[PDB]
Amino acid sequence: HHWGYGKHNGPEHWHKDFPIAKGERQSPVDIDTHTAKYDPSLKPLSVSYDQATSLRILNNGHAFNVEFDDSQDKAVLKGGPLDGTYRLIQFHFHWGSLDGQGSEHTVDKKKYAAELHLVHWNTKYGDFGKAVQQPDGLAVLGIFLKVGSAKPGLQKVVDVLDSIKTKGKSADFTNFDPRGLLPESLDYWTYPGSLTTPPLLECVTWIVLKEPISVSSEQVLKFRKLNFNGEGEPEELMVDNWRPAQPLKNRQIKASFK
Ligand SMILES: NS(=O)(=O)c1cccs1
Ligand SMILES: [Zn+2]
Repeated sequence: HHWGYGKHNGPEHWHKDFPIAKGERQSPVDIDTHTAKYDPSLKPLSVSYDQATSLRILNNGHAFNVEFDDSQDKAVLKGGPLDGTYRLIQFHFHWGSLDGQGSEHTVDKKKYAAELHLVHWNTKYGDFGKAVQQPDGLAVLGIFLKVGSAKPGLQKVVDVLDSIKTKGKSADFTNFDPRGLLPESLDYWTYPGSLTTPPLLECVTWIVLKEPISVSSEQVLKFRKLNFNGEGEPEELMVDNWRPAQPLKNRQIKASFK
């Protein structure tokens, strides 16, 4: 009996426990590509993932997270609109019950089948828990997934899902290279926003890549076999774990490309 994505506890209800849900810098948003402002002052992204150390994969009851060792500068994101160095701590996905929905951000109202979030925190704040309390604390790289050809670099994640089917299950997940999840181009949009699940803190610089990656129908089908529930509880399939677009309010979306 807490927040989730059901009819009785889903995104429309969250504001009752987390009033920041109606705040001024909430995410996700629709990216209107014609009113995004090209900003020549924006730098290319620098993704340095060569020394990434993955540790574990966890079903936390609303998604599955692949967690990384963030006790040193092993996998970091720099450049773009960021000042300073952000360390990778985990990635996860949001996805739908059908191929025509699943992403959190939309592009000219278009929904993708899923959205990948690579979550990084600003090393100047020392730990992730301190970082989420700051307006420049996190940087999340958002990558859209469309259904088409399979993504070979995603298959190791798909094959382990049977082992973490229910809430609270975890499995060792070492030597996974997140470089296999990136598109060819690193062109992006960026805007200031928030976590898209409770506690909905307004601490995120969003960097959303223009180029989607393709995954196969069989790959995304396997995401839809996970459960929101714990073992021994009534089965509820983990699907549609996305928050709908929020008002842009007083914000400008910037593009790194024209
Ligand atoms: N979905 S997200 O990337 O904004 C997020 C929620 C909690 C930690 S990171
Ligand atoms: Zn997310």
